[PDB]
Amino acid sequence: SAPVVGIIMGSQSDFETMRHADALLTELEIPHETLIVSAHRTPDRLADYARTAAERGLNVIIAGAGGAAHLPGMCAAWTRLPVLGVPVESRALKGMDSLLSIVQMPGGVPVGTLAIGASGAKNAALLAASILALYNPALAARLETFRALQTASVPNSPITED
Amino acid sequence: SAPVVGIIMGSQSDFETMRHADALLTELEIPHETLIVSAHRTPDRLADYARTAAERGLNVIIAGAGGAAHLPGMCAAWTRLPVLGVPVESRALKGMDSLLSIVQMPGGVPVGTLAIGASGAKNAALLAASILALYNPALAARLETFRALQTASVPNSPIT
Amino acid sequence: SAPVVGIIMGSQSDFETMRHADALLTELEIPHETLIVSAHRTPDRLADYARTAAERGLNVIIAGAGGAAHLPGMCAAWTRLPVLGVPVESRALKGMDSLLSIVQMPGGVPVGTLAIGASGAKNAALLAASILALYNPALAARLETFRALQTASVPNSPITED
Amino acid sequence: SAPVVGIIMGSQSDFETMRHADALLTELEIPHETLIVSAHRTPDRLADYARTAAERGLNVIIAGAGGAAHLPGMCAAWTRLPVLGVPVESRALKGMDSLLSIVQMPGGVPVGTLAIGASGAKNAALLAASILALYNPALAARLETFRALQTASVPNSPIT
Amino acid sequence: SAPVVGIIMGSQSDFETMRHADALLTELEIPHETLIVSAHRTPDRLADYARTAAERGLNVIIAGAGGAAHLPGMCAAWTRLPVLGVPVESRALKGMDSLLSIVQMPGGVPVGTLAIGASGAKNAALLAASILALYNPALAARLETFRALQTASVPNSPIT
Amino acid sequence: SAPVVGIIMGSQSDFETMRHADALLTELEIPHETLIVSAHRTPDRLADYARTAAERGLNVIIAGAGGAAHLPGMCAAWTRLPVLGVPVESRALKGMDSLLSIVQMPGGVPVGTLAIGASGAKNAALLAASILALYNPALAARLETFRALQTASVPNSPITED
Amino acid sequence: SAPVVGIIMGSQSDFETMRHADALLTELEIPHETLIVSAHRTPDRLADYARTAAERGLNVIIAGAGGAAHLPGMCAAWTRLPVLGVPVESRALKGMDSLLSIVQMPGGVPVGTLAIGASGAKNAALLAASILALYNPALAARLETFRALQTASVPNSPIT
Amino acid sequence: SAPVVGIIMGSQSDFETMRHADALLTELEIPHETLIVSAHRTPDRLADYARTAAERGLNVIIAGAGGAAHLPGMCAAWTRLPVLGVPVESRALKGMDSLLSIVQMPGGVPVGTLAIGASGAKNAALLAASILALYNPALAARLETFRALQTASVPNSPITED
Ligand SMILES: [K+]
Ligand SMILES: [K+]
Ligand SMILES: [K+]
Ligand SMILES: [K+]
Repeated sequence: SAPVVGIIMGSQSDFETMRHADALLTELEIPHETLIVSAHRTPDRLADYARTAAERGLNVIIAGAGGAAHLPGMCAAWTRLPVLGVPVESRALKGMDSLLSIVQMPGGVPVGTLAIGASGAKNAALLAASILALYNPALAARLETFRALQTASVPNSPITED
Repeated sequence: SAPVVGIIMGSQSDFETMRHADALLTELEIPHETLIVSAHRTPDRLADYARTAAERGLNVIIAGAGGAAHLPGMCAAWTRLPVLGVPVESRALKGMDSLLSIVQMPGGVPVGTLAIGASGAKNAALLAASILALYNPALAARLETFRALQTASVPNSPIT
Repeated sequence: SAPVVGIIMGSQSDFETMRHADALLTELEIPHETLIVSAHRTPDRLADYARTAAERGLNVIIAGAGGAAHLPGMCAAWTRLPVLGVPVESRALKGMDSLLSIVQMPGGVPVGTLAIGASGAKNAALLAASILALYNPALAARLETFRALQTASVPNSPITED
Repeated sequence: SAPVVGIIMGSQSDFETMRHADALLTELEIPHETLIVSAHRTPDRLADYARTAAERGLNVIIAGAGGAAHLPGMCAAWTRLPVLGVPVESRALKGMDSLLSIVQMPGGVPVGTLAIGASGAKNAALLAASILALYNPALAARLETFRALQTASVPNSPIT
Repeated sequence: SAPVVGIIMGSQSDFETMRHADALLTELEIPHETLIVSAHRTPDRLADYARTAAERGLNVIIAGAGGAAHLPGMCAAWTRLPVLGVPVESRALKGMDSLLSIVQMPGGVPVGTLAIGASGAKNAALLAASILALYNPALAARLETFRALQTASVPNSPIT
Repeated sequence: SAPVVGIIMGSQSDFETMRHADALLTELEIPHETLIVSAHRTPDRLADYARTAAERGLNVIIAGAGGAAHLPGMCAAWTRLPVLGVPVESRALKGMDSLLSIVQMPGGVPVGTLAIGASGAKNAALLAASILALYNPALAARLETFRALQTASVPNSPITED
Repeated sequence: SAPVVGIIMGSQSDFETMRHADALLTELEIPHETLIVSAHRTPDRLADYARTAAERGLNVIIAGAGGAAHLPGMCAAWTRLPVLGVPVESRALKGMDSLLSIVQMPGGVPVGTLAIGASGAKNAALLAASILALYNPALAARLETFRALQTASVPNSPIT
Repeated sequence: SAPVVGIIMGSQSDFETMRHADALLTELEIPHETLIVSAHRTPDRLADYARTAAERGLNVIIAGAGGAAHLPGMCAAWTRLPVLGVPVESRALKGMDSLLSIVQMPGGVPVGTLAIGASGAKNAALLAASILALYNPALAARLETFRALQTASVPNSPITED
């Protein structure tokens, strides 16, 4: 089945984070593609991918990058699709550089930004699912089940151990 | 003409920022409601608003707050709708507290976070529009017009 | 005996921190309950717990959370009891996100915030004890003994070792 | 009508912030004293104030300071009473220095810390009130009225 | 008199900062062009500008932007010319977002980053001049004069 | 011989840092005492130590603390002697809390602050030595020798190894 | 009446801060010189100043600078005298850049660092005085008077 | 062949970072010298090195330092050559101190600053190469080849592994 979400990331290194987005889309049965696109090393690839995303039938782009993280923003510059950004944790600044480079977009070109790291990747997939669920009742039901199970799995008290 | 986006904000003071979201939705002719809901002062109002949002026909919630900014996250806790969060600039820490308290949601309950301040308010509206445009071709066309005009309007050189 | 302090936390993971609060209340012989309550995954549980805390005889709530840490603040929104907040250390931002999400409450709804991590948990228990000691002379004496022993246990000079 | 809360602050300049605590205690009719005590300029004054607080009948101390803000912590070192700390906004670092020097108390000597600035001053007073309300039913009722009015007073929508 | 340095900036508002680079290049009589190019609003303009820079005879690009400041980095992605980046002071975060989004380029695509604000704009021009001076002896002499006057002009003591 | 520098620290834990100050004073043959004094757990000890320091013949106090680091500042509040502060690296905030708590003293009560961690401890000893060398020619000569050897020990180029 | 403290600063603009050090030394009747020395614009002036300081009879150097603040550290590199550093508040980063570039000296070359801004300038003068007081009993007495008046002058309560 | 780039660093410790600059210049066949120069421990060496750099035929200086990182700026104060600065990652503050000490030069004396750590060192070499390539067609061709290979080496999708 044809992809409706594209997960893009700057590097193989970033996949340790972005694989969490990929897994969650698979769990919710959302067709997607998962690709490497570097804003700095493959800028013409990025332009083409973003320019053509909507005509290819994509509905949401999830983009992950670290450091001077320009991939999500430049993607948004070239597509009218919703673009969700995942800051990848960086070695020295622990993703603070990633976060600010993604979230602080000037008015006019949005990127919906999620938490630094694996939590953010998981939540980008879930936010993408929330978007798609607006027009897909089967998926809406899967997402409601996911959230109900999440709630039901929280115990009343902690386990005490050594 | 029932609302499809809800703009909610913690206080009247936040409206100096969130009015930019309200203005953009109006510009793109997206039916919406603009309300005050405080996570800390009106928590029952928040719970009811978020719980009933989907059945009332809302598709996106835009939530703005400053300081220990809990409104977007708590909204997302009660609805499966996409929730977009706008950090309002705070007096002392200039919205860094707002930003971290909104964006750093643990896995399972997302908030799509935009920039601190007026830029983020405008972008929350535009992100909401981009979501709605997936299903609404007339809106998609207006959004493409908006983006085309934004691009075309940038001057080539600065003025004295 | 019926609890007079409730220790609540967002997750089992948080208990590695919050167990220090639990231990100190036990040392000072303060009856308490220790529970998991997630602001984001069990919001209706949180509302109910906080709403009913005072009628159940609780006097102080100690709440610990990390990241976008909303549990202490939302608890305070629903109870007139004193709520003390413990920022749990987070992976990327080392509890700076936890700290700011808890301490920066707007005027009207307070959370008394303690240090990031285990120190904060211990001190939340001690601050809770200070509050209860205002009306409980036996406990006041135990707390004064605790503080006196603390002072007396500080040596005059350090040990030099390899 | 002997004081049950002590509001202390490092300097006259801090009163622009700590007056909000003073005002709230007066509003709730909580007997209190409002004083200047500097950890660095009047350390003996501080030691004596903190040492004698409990025997004078104080139940809570609210301490505000800015910069390398040591007043709350040093107060807590000398008394078993609950000490609440208000970080005063500083000129250069906007109270981030105040905040860290107050909140990061090592285990054994607590300070319950509130937000930077006027919000924190108000909340220190309200937290003091919530502590006193545990033992004082008339005050508990006034506090519940305060919170009910705060909640009810939030408008439903913003104004132009 | 074809330009050998390109000063580009994200918006008209950035010119309040980047005019200091423009002024310095004029002072040193370095032929240049001063343009607006937005990474986010005019990405195709940016790609074309950067792609063609070397063949048009540019030797250095000075790029200024604020916020999520992507203009310098994306320019460097499309050209082998040296790209110098000026973080423009932003409203909320005072250019800390600008700084990190420009300087933290991963290995393979460099941007030489200067200070936040007007100091950085001036220094980008001077760094461009120091690069051009390697090949242009008349310019090298003017640059040495500039530096000599800067050094000699510092007073020995302050004024009341 | 009677001490002319006092090295004080909040805890045994802090000695892993402050031992570097102790070692350097010993290397430069400066008599000193090395003590534990906690601002928060032994406040009366601190008051007495600082109050009496000058009459005891101390010339400089080096104080090290971490977290909400109040020891150097409260020492300075009670003595007219020069007080030098060493921020001890803290677990979560890596000494940023220590640094700001020490260096940001209001005008009127100074603390000369050195770098976070072991570098700061070493430099507090060296700054203390610089102060004492103003009136002690033998020590001035030892300090000049120390600085000359430091300079002479810097090689011209690095070693390349795996 | 030859100077025993040297106050040096990077620029005329820094004097708005460093004048507070100058004023305090005058108040305590400590002979001093107040000069501009720029690490970046007058590096040879700096090297000569620091190299000759001890033989000219200076006992303490107070050095103030902002931004990438190198003046105190480079002074300490050339003299065995105690060097005290005052971070001057910078426009964008409010002296956080000043602070880190001064305080974070690696082991072997110390700078005693004071607070950002005017507080630090005053405290650098007072720390210099406390150093000189070790050898000068008349000055020690004036310093004790200064501290006694500072302590005694703190009011007991704030004013409306 | 005579050096046209000088790589200088404050310490042997810094070479773990700066060796990446050295390697890249060697890969692009740019003659260079690699030296230790400490701003704080060998200030007269720094003055001389910077003063004489241009007359010796150097075209670019790459300077790396950590902490209170003054080496690049003081080098720039003494030479009209382009000076590129590499912030070395520091223990407590993870190079934030290094970064601000290097990049925040006042107008009049520039340092072109690169990323914290090894990325920055590599990019300082590449920026130096970009500068030299303006007047050296052989090198310009090597640099274009380097960038083309970089682009061509980016795969289209990530590898999934345990
Ligand atoms: K269970
Ligand atoms: K002992
Ligand atoms: K050697
Ligand atoms: K491949």
